[PDB]
Amino acid sequence: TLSILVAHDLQRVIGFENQLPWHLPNDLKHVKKLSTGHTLVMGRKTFESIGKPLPNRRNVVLTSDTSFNVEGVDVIHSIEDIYQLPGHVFIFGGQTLFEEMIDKVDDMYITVIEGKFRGDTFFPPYTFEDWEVASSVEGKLDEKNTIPHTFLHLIRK
Ligand SMILES: NC(=O)c1ccc[n+]([C@@H]2O[C@H](COP(=O)([O-])OP(=O)(O)OC[C@H]3O[C@@H](n4cnc5c(N)ncnc54)[C@H](OP(=O)(O)O)[C@@H]3O)[C@@H](O)[C@H]2O)c1
Ligand SMILES: CCOc1ccc(Br)cc1-c1cc2nc(N)nc(N)c2cc1C
Repeated sequence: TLSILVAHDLQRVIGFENQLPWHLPNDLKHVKKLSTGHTLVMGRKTFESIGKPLPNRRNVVLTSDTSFNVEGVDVIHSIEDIYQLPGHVFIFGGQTLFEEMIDKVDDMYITVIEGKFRGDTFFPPYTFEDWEVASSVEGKLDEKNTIPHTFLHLIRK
């Protein structure tokens, strides 16, 4: 299975200055739950943003840099390499990866951040005409998690 995993706001902002615009611990828990024991494919910038591979899953980085050889990370140099990766593969970002893969993935696990943030990077437009809502779950709010959010699982029609 090939899936997108993304958090985007009401206007599809995903990033600002190479980091997330929001602090939302519950989204990171969501990411952990979905992708632990599976595979993440990310662009070079996204990788450099996190700074180290995420534990307990396969981390794959897409880059043109032939000098890229980082401990605990597998490197790929083509989109076509994604299709040779075994198991459940999550396209993990950033904007460039999402743009390249939205037409190719089986489904999407989206966290809709129900606010409007300043962004410099965006998830591409999509329409529910093309995507069935497999589930929609409101995120629980508390002292640590104060931005309303909804976890959507969309499956291509
Ligand atoms: N909210 C979210 O769900 C989420 C998730 C992840 C990231 N983000 C945000 O997204 C933003 C980063 O997105 P971005 O588009 O600037 O960067 P990115 O997608 O993370 O990385 C772009 C880099 O990926 C490599 N790449 C992409 N496609 C390639 C291809 N076909 N062949 C070879 N290399 C390829 C290139 O690396 P080289 O230049 O080294 O060749 C390219 O410069 C940040 O703000 C980050 O915080 C948000
Ligand atoms: C690039 C900035 O994003 C982060 C920085 C630190 C940590 Br720790 C996780 C993220 C992060 C959260 C994310 N959340 C969702 N729902 N989806 C993603 N594809 C995603 C990707 C990253 C990389």
